[PDB]
Amino acid sequence: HALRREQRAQGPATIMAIGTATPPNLYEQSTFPDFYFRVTNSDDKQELKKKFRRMCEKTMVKKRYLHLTEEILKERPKLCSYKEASFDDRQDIVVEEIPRLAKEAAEKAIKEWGRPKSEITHLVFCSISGIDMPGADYRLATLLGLPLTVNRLMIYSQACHMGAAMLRIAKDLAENNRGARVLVVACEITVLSFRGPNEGDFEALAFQAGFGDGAGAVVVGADPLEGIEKPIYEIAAAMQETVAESQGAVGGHLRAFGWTFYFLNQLPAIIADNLGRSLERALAPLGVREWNDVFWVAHPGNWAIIDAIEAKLQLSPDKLSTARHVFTEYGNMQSATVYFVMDELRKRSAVEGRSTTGDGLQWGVLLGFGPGLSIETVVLRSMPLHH
Amino acid sequence: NLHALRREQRAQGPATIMAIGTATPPNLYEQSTFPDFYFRVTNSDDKQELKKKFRRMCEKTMVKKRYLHLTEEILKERPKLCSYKEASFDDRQDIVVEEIPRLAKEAAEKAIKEWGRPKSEITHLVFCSISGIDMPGADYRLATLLGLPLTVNRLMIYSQACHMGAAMLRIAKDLAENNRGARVLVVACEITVLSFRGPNEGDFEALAFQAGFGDGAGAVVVGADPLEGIEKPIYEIAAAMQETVAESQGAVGGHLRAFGWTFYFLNQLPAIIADNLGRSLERALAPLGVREWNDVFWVAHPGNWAIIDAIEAKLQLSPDKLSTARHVFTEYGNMQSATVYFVMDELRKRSAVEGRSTTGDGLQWGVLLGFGPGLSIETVVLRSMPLHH
Repeated sequence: HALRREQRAQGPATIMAIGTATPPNLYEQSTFPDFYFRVTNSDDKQELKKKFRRMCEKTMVKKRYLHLTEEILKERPKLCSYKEASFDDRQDIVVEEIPRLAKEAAEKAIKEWGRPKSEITHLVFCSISGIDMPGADYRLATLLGLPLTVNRLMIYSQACHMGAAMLRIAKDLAENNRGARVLVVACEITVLSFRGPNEGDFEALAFQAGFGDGAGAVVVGADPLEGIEKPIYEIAAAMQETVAESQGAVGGHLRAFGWTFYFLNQLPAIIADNLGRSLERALAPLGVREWNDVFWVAHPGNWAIIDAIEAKLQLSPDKLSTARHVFTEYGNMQSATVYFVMDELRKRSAVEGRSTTGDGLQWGVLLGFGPGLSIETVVLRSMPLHH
Repeated sequence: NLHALRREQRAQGPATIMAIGTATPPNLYEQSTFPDFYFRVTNSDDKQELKKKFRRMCEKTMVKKRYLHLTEEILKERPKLCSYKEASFDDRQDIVVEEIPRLAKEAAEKAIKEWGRPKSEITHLVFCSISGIDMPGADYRLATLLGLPLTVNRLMIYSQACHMGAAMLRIAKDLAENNRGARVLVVACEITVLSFRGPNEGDFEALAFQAGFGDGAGAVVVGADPLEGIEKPIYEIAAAMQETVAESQGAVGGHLRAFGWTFYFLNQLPAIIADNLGRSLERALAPLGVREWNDVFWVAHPGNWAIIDAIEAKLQLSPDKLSTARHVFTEYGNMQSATVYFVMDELRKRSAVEGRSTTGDGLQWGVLLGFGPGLSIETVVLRSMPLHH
């Protein structure tokens, strides 16, 4: 009780710095149909290819970054098989690369933060990929040269919503421990889900057109040091809820051939139509009355999803413009994406001369969604911009 | 403003463990006759000098009993499961995705029944397993089978090894402490379907995991600010921390491949664990000014007989201190992250039956210990609670 009051922080969790990274291989969406069909030896599937081209154009993605190259596909051709065993080839890659790519985003965040690594007390790290013991948390802590006493937590194989969920965890770690400085990191590399095309599974090609790679990192803490730590946002509330009877709406299976993902065509409608209950619970206490009263850091998912959310909530096009930019310029980087959107929102706020880091509004929602259906709402307070 | 609201949101006291339930699969595997069954069913009867090496292993493990989801009939339906290093992942995944959540349901139901409050009052779920990876997760499946509210904040932690049972306490501590009214369902479930396989002579390590490892689940409910007269704390979480021993990633670990999980270890793993406890125990027990290691009680993840022996021998603990770890490891084997919950359950049960003054065998402070790959040391400090008889 007396111990309890002393060992705990006083104020809200704060996002103090944001870093992002991608692999160095640019893949342009306009020539991706050509690369994909040539290197998976599928040039005799011209009708499927032409269909692939149309799908690519409609994804509205311009570029993605992938760790995978033609070199890697020639050296381990089982990565190309659509349903033969290829798990070992995939594991060899992700167990190594998931921590390396994470490091890039972590370093950049830690640099903006401007404090000694020795002052990090916790690391919370998520990825779909790179399962091994010890795990990717261990490897990442080690690459960065974190102190050995750092509390590490790895969250494997949760999908797109995990980015937001990490904020939910970081909130409690930062707030309940005086002095805690949490390194939060999302990294995804599509090597476990990449595969050649199948003429009887045209829809599943949506994951070959839509997913890219990337890592996002932040430093979260309560009680910012005056004149040394400048908060970008305050986490005011963070929560999750599950949509009844929507397990079949989106998800996947980890099998001998790697990850396969599935979705229903109505997934945009399903997400859009079930957001209102969540956001109500999160924002009514603040007395906001219009969805356009708050700023939005949305995980895109895909263009249809952004669309259906924009239509259902009646959002002016500025609200999700940041989700759209990031998605068009990088694709869906699963759990990482929302950090890119975050980063893009606070930079634009500064460049466009806005009063806050949330585009001039006080309150925001950071939104993640994934298999469940799972909705992660994280309520942000913006911080003043002094131009 | 948000300093104001901050005060309204947060809890007041320490996180407390409020209930503990445990469960196993229905299938009894006696260790005296396990070599028989394990050679019969893996079609390895036409080998005989290995058969005697293994009976000798099973004898030295000190395990009497384990419970496995696996049966002979399942191995008949899915022969690849008995293969040494052939691809078997699909079969293994078919079972774990389905069964991990079902076994965790049982432990959780038990905890919730001891607790005796409605499921609607559960606000978080933290759930770990080596196994059962699907999207949505095992966490989603358990939530649904239990009928938890849709608004429950879930967290699944896959594929961390044995120390994860203790690490969850470290997380639930912060969830319970930072939220007024938070009630956190903490569950651990392990089923060795992914690791079970037949023998190879050029491999001793694998052989140990066919002998030492068992199935089971544990569940506790964690909350701060207990409702007076309704919630009865068994322990208070005072502190929880993690430490990694330098240059020891090779001491114990594992790999997830198309043949399932493979686990390695160095023979000196007992020495390694015991020689590196002092640092953790200092940062943990010095604030309380503890004189002798024998002054606190111990809820230690057993791991194996040698490990228990190394710890007792290094900290000069009297036999009573780890006798609960020994009992669980003897009657259940090593259930990875779940084991420590069976150990906690044992200590508090005996404490009651034997007439003790507290839930920690009569003592005030105690340490709960997890270890696994890293090397990772999980240290949770427990304050026991009075036993009114």
